[PDB]
Amino acid sequence: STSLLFEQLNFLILVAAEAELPIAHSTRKLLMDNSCNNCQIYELYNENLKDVKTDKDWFMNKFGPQTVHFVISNTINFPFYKIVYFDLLIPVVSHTWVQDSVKTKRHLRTNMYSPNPFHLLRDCQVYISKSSFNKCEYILYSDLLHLLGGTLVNYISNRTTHVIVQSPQDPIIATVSEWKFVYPIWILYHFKMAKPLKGELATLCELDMQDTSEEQLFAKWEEVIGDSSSQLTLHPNKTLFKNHHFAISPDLNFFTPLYWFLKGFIEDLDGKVTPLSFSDDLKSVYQAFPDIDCYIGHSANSPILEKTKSIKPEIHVGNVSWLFYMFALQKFTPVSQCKLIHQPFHAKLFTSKELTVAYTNYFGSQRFYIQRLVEILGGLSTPELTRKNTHLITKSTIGKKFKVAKKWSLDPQNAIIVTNHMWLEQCYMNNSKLNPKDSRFQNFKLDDNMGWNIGQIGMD
Repeated sequence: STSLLFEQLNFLILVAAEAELPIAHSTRKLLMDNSCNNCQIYELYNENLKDVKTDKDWFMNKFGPQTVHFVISNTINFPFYKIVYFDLLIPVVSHTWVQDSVKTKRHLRTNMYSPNPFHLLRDCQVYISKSSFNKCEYILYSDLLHLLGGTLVNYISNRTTHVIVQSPQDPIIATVSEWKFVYPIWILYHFKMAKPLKGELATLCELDMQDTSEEQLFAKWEEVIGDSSSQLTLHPNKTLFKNHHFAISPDLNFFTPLYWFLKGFIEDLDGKVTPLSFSDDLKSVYQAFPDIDCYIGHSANSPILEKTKSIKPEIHVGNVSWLFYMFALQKFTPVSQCKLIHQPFHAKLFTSKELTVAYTNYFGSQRFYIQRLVEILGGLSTPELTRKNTHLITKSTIGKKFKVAKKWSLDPQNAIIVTNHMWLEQCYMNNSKLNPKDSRFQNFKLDDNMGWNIGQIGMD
């Protein structure tokens, strides 16, 4: 049979071994018959990538200049996986995605189909209660859920598998009463041990209404993650942070066991950690510990960071997100070569009313990235396009969402604005409410170049 399911979408099929040529041909036939635009096949085994720099430029020239929308692979073992998955934010999905995508006749979510073995939560739709955690915790838990392959949502549905609460005291458990209430160690455990959560430890992570105090909470955290991981092989640079010493801002006020976790994460990768206090004298802290070369803070406008930048003018200025990005890439990387979301957060630019936005054709890590951007711009995002929405953000002109929202924008009353993701990124980069109707933000043909992939604006 035929269809237009894949129209204007480019695919890259990776063939790990000659024994895969049948399923590669089979998947490419499925892709062509359902109207893929460009549908390339590339044989990993037939070219000694040993000793050739398979970096971003290499990938861009070899497989470009148009963007690759999906990389089809049953393994992540190829030398440009990190380039594709963590930098350019292109989904990497098993052949099984193409078959199911055809039978279901829709763009299936990619998470479930990632071949990364670290993506232990690929199948979870997790809702993190904002009534339970402060900003810096919410961010950190969101980052690690994303690094573990799960999906974040912003309301509870029948598709929600897990709800993160800090304690029974939180007003989300009251106002609700088939999903599960869990403590954040359910996330942290999978991250730290790189294996599923089973046994008593599985039950230690579920909400217990008899946890009325704080000492019990501490106790359950210490047993689950206090004290030998599986899949040792997965993140093998155990010296990632060697000779680096991080100063931790007080403006992340973590739950103390969560600070322990973050401290042990750094230390297990051979780095050092000094926590800062509001009542520290900072000239003395950086003279006592002269090896301190990094600052970890929540907010760009903190006074602690201001004095620190004057004392230590070449210090690396990052947020907690930047730590885990370095871990994903397995290389220490100055913030200036990472992404906009890895710097200490700007003051909130927009309000909900000015910025309540829907999006379309953003898949996998791109979806997480557009939501993080809206968040730190100070607005809201939604999975479905309604009239509440103030903007629709689009990358192309394909699909029923752009069609409907493009119509509503012709009406003088509604006044909804269709524009591309580079408006988000440029607003944040410049820290200014730019006009989404400028011509550079009305380019709906970004798929013609891989450099216009969301998340590229701001790297060096």
